[PDB]
Amino acid sequence: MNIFEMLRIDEGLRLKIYKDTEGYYSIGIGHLLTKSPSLNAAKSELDKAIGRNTNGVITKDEAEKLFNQDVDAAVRGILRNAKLKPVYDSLDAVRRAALINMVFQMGETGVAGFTNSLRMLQQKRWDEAAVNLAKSRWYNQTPNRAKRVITTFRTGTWDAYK
Ligand SMILES: [Cl-]
Ligand SMILES: [Cl-]
Repeated sequence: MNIFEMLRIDEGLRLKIYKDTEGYYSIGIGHLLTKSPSLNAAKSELDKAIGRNTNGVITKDEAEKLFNQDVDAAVRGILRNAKLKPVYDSLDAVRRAALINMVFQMGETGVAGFTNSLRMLQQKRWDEAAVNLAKSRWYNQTPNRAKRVITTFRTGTWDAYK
């Protein structure tokens, strides 16, 4: 298992524009296009990102390409973020993938916000962090996904994805 396979299970893959869990326009493997409620605003963003008139549909390749860009961006954002980096640096490889999954889903800013959980993680207080992470809108809205990620932080194994 690795980050790519992990996110691929969490996000799925769709080749046509779709509404995500929050009702926003997305495509491929969890690639947000736009938060605007306009399908045309979506299509526009889509063509701009692929560099062709897609008309709302992309290939498997195109999707994987956006995915690769998106994972790269998450990692680099973590590395760039004063609050996140130190947490990342402190973790093991499995747990680093769980942090990346969160940043991919919610954004760097959204995650940097989990102050208390972040601190618990840096301290390696696993069971505490897990409890704290569960008290969040994130867990209430996407509970199955959140449980997978939390179990991952809890254990340092990939069992939730097995
Ligand atoms: Cl892009
Ligand atoms: Cl879920």
